[PDB]
Amino acid sequence: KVVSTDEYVSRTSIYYYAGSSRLLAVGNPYFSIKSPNNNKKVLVPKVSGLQYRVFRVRLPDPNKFGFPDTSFYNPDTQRLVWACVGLEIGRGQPLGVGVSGHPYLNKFDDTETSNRYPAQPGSDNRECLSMDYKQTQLCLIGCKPPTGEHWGKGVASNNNAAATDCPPLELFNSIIEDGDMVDTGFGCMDFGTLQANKSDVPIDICNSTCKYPDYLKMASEPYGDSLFFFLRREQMFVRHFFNRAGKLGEAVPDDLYIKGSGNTAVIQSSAFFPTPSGSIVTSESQLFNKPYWLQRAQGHNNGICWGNQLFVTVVDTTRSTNMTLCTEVTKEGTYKNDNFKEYVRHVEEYDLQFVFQLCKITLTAEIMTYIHTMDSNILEDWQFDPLNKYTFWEVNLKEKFSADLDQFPLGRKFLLQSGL
Amino acid sequence: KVVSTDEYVSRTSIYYYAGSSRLLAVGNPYFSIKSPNNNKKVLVPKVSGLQYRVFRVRLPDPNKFGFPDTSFYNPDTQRLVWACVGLEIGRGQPLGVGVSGHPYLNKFDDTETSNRYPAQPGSDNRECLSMDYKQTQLCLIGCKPPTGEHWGKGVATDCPPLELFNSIIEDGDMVDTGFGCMDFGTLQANKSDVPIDICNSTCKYPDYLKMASEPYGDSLFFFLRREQMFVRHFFNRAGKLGEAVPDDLYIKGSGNTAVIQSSAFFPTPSGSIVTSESQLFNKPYWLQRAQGHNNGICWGNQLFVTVVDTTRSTNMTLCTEVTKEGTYKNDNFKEYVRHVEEYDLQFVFQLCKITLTAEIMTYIHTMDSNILEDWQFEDPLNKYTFWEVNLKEKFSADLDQFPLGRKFLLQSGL
Amino acid sequence: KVVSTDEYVSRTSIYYYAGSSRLLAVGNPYFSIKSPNNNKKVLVPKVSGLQYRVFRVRLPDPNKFGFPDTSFYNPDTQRLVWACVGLEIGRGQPLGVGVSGHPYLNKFDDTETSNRYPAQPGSDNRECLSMDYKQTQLCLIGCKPPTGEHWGKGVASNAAATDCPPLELFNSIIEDGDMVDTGFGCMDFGTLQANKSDVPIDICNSTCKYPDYLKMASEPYGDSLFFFLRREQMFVRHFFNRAGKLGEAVPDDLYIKGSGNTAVIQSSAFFPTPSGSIVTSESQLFNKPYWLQRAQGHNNGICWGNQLFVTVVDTTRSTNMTLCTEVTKEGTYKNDNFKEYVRHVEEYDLQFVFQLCKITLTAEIMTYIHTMDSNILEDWQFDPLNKYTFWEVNLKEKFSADLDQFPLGRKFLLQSGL
Amino acid sequence: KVVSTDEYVSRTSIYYYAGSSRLLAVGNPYFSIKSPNNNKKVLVPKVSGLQYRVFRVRLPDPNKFGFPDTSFYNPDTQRLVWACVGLEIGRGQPLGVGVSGHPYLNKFDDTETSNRYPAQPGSDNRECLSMDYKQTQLCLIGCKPPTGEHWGKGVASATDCPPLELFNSIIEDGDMVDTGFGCMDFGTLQANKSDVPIDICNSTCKYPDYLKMASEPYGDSLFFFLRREQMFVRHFFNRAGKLGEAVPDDLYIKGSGNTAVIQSSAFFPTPSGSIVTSESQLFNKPYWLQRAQGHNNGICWGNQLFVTVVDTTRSTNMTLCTEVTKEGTYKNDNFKEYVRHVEEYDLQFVFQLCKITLTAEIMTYIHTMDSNILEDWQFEDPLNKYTFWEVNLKEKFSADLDQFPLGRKFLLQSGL
Ligand SMILES: [Mg+2]
Ligand SMILES: [Mg+2]
Ligand SMILES: [Mg+2]
Ligand SMILES: [Mg+2]
Ligand SMILES: [Mg+2]
Ligand SMILES: [Mg+2]
Ligand SMILES: [Mg+2]
Ligand SMILES: [Mg+2]
Ligand SMILES: [Mg+2]
Ligand SMILES: [Mg+2]
Ligand SMILES: [Mg+2]
Ligand SMILES: [Mg+2]
Ligand SMILES: [Mg+2]
Ligand SMILES: [Mg+2]
Ligand SMILES: [Mg+2]
Ligand SMILES: [Mg+2]
Ligand SMILES: [Mg+2]
Ligand SMILES: [Mg+2]
Ligand SMILES: [Mg+2]
Ligand SMILES: [Mg+2]
Ligand SMILES: [Mg+2]
Ligand SMILES: [Mg+2]
Ligand SMILES: [Mg+2]
Ligand SMILES: [Mg+2]
Repeated sequence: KVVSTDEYVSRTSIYYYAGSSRLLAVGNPYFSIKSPNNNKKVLVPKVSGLQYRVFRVRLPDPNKFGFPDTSFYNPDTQRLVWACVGLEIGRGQPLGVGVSGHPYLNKFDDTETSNRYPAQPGSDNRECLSMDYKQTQLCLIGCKPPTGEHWGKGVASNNNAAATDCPPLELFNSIIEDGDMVDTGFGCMDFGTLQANKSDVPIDICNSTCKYPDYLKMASEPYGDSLFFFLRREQMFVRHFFNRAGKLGEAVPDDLYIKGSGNTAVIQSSAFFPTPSGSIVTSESQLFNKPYWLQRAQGHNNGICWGNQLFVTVVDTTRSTNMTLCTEVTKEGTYKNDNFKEYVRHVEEYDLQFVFQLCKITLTAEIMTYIHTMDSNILEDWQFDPLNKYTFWEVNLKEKFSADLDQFPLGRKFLLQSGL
Repeated sequence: KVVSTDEYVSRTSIYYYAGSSRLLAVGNPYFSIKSPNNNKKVLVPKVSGLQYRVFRVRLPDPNKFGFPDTSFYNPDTQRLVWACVGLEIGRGQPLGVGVSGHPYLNKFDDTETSNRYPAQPGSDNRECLSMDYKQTQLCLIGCKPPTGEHWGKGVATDCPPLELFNSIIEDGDMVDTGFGCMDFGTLQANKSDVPIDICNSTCKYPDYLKMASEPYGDSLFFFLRREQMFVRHFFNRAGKLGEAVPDDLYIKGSGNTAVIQSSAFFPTPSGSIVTSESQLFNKPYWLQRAQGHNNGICWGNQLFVTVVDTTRSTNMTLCTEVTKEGTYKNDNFKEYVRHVEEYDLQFVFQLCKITLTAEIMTYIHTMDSNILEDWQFEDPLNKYTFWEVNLKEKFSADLDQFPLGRKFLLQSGL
Repeated sequence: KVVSTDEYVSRTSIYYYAGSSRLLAVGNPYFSIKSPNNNKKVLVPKVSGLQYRVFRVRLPDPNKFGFPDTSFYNPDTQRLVWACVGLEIGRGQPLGVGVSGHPYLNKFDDTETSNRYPAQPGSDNRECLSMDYKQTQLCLIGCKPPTGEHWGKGVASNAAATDCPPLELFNSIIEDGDMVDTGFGCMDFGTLQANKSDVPIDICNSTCKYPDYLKMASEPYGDSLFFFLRREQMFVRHFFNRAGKLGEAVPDDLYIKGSGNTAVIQSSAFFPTPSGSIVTSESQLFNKPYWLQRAQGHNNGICWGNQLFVTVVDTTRSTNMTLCTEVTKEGTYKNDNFKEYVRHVEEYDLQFVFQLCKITLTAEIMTYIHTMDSNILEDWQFDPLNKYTFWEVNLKEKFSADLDQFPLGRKFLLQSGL
Repeated sequence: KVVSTDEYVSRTSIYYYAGSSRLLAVGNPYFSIKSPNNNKKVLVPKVSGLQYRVFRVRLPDPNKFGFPDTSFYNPDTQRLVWACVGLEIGRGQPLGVGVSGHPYLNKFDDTETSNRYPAQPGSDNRECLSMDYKQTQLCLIGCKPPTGEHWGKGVASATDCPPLELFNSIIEDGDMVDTGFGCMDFGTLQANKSDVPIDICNSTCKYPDYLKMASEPYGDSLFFFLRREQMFVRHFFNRAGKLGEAVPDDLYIKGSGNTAVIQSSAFFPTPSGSIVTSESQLFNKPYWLQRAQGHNNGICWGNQLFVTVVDTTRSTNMTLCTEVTKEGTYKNDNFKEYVRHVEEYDLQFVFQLCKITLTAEIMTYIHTMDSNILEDWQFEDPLNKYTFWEVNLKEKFSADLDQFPLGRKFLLQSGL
């Protein structure tokens, strides 16, 4: 049924470079700040190293592009499309690690070395704690937005009496949007719905959904439009061991321990949870600021940018430093806490660089039938929308294409790579 | 006496792809929840990153498969069998690490830096502690279920006699965690010396030496393994010391130091860091030349894929609000723990034919009398627990339509 | 339209070696000691392993240089320029790690494991703490000084919800003595942290700069980066929070309010301390030759204006030495009888191999060079950098044609087969 | 003078496989439990991951072996000997790390961050502490038992410090490897029995004398060896007891008042071997003994072979607990705690048959090298006083190499 694009897409010797120039995002890493009463107007966006960046790269329609000489194809019988053959994800700002926390984290005891009986809980024993998250680098490239997976609240059958009030778990797929949170060491789950107390994870995810890329689904899709290519590097270890306050929903069964007495009469909560740590960041392990040459994709789509668009998805927690800002409210000769206000800001700097190869397609009755079943919108647009409900970082390159490759960094690299 | 399958199994140019699609397991990482109607029925299974996953992969009988053209062999004199030539173990979910513990762990003192005399008094000094286990990745492939080794109570100091037991590793068996491959249920009577997810369980380690040395090599067509741990903390045990330190190894104390402290030490392990670069999975294995004599031949039209992967052992915190109120109160919330595992098994099989001469029939009959009987020329494994993966209806000849199929075609130049 | 220097710069077989000999800097790692009342009289300079070292390397003008035989070009139509083809940044002193701190660091609570309610009272809870910074090695070489990036206060200008300072990304020339980022970011701490206590004293009144690699790599002519190497690393050693008012409160949808003991919310103004971790010989970028054969940009090592800029950060020798003087000698130890000092030193040895080049100044090439930099033709007869601070390295009298008499020269001859 | 065995040992195309099958040791990692009846009889042996395992592998005498066809040599002028050309040290049990300790360790103060004045020990300040030792993997192969080095007390001969002497000895099965406290006779050099954990405090820890074994003329001790050691300092303590050598006065300014009584500078660290990983394993893989660095290229003179192993990467000690009295609530006195350690080995060999023509020149050469070779050939045993793990392969030699794991690996690797 499905065939490689190499069998019906003809490559030309025409190459073009396109660069986004510097892209900047500046905001609060823990939450967005709204303007009242407009609870829907964002004054300060949420900008965090733990966010997916999903760039929707717009390319100029090659069939309406002003080429100096169009004698390389026949518009009566052929249509043009761009193919991505080179990519470099520029990253500015120094390497660094940010931290996240909760002024009311649901941590009760430290359970690593000393947690003797008896335990005297109360009604509110939450603590103001912070941590450094799991480290993640990844880059996804395709002509279709990426698919994520996360656990959310499912539906339980009301037939039989519930042996547990644990919420039912369902694995959801969804498009990863720009700004979505990556998993941080506590799983890819909807914390807003599955953690009702709002205190079991830090505030930058406690009311969010953390998504993980569904690599298995995207790799098995027939046409392979999601993953032309990808890199990923994750790492974490357990930094600390705590337990939760609150009622233990599922009691330890009686065959797993001998009951205590006296000091040990009242069993402590075995609702354990670890804190993650991403450990060290290093230049040597960087995935970015280096060229990717998309020569042969594992899927059937070998870098063909159908619809004259492209999707670059990035996670990079190796520059997650959060800057401390401090203003002086009242100037005095001696230090007073109440004379200053503390703020936290995070920034992200990208510079997307591309090398595109012009391709032509001879529209025979057989190829037209193939492309129609693959995606009818391809032929319609060639003259031979539903993604607007999602949020992407728009990168318009319609006016950025240049045939002079050697005038740009990645272009020079491609010419040396290809022998041109 | 034993010969390579290459000498009597003839290979064809017929290849088939088969995949299980997404396989999900969801449950409680520490213990199963039983039905209120029948305490022997499991309602929420025990699902842990420290379990063996033993998939029993069922293949369609090629001698009864609906091939469009059968002119490539003669059923009057030959029989067919699949050979596994490629495998990829897909693993979903993010990398991560879970923890396990015990509300009444038998830890007495911390013996790392400061543990002066006299020793604390007590009849129950257990503590509520947790830890992160030794890290293990492994994959085993064969047409016979894997054999594990573990220590149990043997046959008869009052120390229990130790016996090394071999057994089939079943789906859901626990891997060793840093405290050894032993039957903790029978060898630790107090139920408090290891966390609750293994204190009433048996931890098994693969008996690689036994499996590699078997004549026909049905157990290990191929395997990979990566273990790691270090000692995170140093504790000692409460309870009477069964074997006192001999008098020639110390000068006796006196007064405050007269009552010797327990030298029943035990460490807590740690698996350290998990990293993408160390992953054994999500990559193709090409089973070209097995070290044993069975070069990937799936006798009985079945295949066993055994996996341990603790690098995705995250345990999710879930919390329900029993009573909604404007200020926080612990009694208004219930805390739960759940763990998930996501697999996607992908295979490439090669059709093979065997000419059943008097010499080959004799050889095979001695190897496994069931083979010829099932060929027309009660299953002893049904008492064991595996995760059956039924690929009877999943075989396809269009390799290039699937990820592993495309990798195989490039690898082999086809 | 920019073209490679290979297309209009002709290479000769003339090579010269030049070395700076030993370069030493000695001072206080945390601050300069100025004259009691005089501002521009520095008694002890600030010298730290966290400083950029930016060497402005002066070369002899080849058009005025006394070659033993000048019969290799035509002054009527050609001019000469040096090309850098070999470099080794010599580093003395042992590998080591220094620490920096603040006697009044704005650390309130340790938020790693135990930080229960209620919050401690007080108007000044600052503490005397130190830390070891993010580790950085880097070397940049070009004929133009490097460009840095850092965050500073932007236009005042979005005020009803927050009074946070406006942020703007500023580009500037990195000067000798500028501070590299340390784990708290590349920002102007002097203006953006008004309490002067949120970072150690060696950066709290300074601007930390990070090289703007992206800008320097995309400049049309490529004069900034003939070649560069970089190696950064850090992890989070500790977790603290800040004292002072929280400027942007946590939205109410991210938590359930406390009560009684937990009624007054603690500060979520968290901040980590960095650690550069281990330094090792095998990770060194220095004390090894770099052969500048083919640059990534269009300037393939051409030292226009007869100068060269070598920029270095090297925190792997950041040991700060303890010095103690005895004011009064007595038979028993008394703290008041001694004075404690801290000193840091840096030892460099810059080594170069240069290749003489000639340019035939045709009408086409003259037009190209004039558009590139009009000073080139004017200086040939065919300074806006003085407002900046650099470590001046004068090699005008250091050029030698006897390459095999010097370490890097022998390495060059062996490398090229000459 | 000394020449390679390649010059006078003729190689045949006859190969044989032999394996020990599973070898198991089970015991107490800290001490043996002696005769519950009488006499030096061990009921529970000392079995530790920090012990040397020295296997004395006995081969069948090829000059008396039942070869199906003996026309390949002439016993009137030739004798046969085995040469080792392949080995694999099988290791069972999971990777892991054990700990060792002392209920009365001579640790006084923690000297890492806070150790203020004044500080004087009482009469008994010992503590119940444990630690994880330096990590060591090593394997040595030869036809002669390995030589170890260790420090002991020298001759009696401004200080009362015991004289030190470097001793050489044969490493015996069960000997302790160095653990991070050095290769010394702790039994004689630490008279208080509390300065190191109980599993070495009355033992001698030996280190292989690589330099002595590599320089021996004939090279019988080390056909081949691998080693991997590692440790860091986990904690810093000092000792109680009188400091034998006071710090000289020129190295400090005296204290006064509460600092007038100087604290002991008898420091000592605790080691840690750090992480164990599969990727660092030396075992469970074949060694092809193709070209030895010494002159003996794998010739098993006397029809025996010595395989020495240290492997602390499976040093897990198992906890066992018996219930003396069953009750509905937990009580410490109702249970007894035990510690057990196990070791699992599977030694696999490929041997190549060799013949030696006994010319006048070779007989003289072999007689000077070792006269017993010719005597046993007919052309007591001083090693019986030592303790080795005996591995009898006399009945285990097989010519069907492809029926066994290492045989198949050897055939595939050699192109046979
Ligand atoms: Mg296109
Ligand atoms: Mg959801
Ligand atoms: Mg939500
Ligand atoms: Mg599992
Ligand atoms: Mg993955
Ligand atoms: Mg107890
Ligand atoms: Mg058992
Ligand atoms: Mg066994
Ligand atoms: Mg064997
Ligand atoms: Mg078989
Ligand atoms: Mg991994
Ligand atoms: Mg996970
Ligand atoms: Mg897992
Ligand atoms: Mg040096
Ligand atoms: Mg406090
Ligand atoms: Mg910029
Ligand atoms: Mg270094
Ligand atoms: Mg050098
Ligand atoms: Mg330095
Ligand atoms: Mg003095
Ligand atoms: Mg070695
Ligand atoms: Mg091994
Ligand atoms: Mg092996
Ligand atoms: Mg061991």
